[PDB]
Amino acid sequence: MQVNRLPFFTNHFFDTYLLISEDTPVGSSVTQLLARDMDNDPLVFGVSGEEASRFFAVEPDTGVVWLRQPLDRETKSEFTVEFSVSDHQGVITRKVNIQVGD
Ligand SMILES: [Ca+2]
Repeated sequence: MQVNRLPFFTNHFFDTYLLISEDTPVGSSVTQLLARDMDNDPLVFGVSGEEASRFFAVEPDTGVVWLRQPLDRETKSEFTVEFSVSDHQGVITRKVNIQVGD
């Protein structure tokens, strides 16, 4: 039988929230996704969801996440975004609460 463990995220924000200032410029990195694969398998990171993907771009290899559009606490003060990590055998997708700060 095949021998594989799926990756898991290690960012603490997955258990709290990710704070991003509403004055964060478009193009800014807002975090870097971190994960461990116990087999040391190469990992790819992603974002899923139509809205999430319009607002946030993920570097598949490094896990850096950039803001694609302006934030505005007035229009939307919070997002629930799903981030993913895969070893090509399986994928973990986790929700994170993104708080837009004033
Ligand atoms: Ca693995």
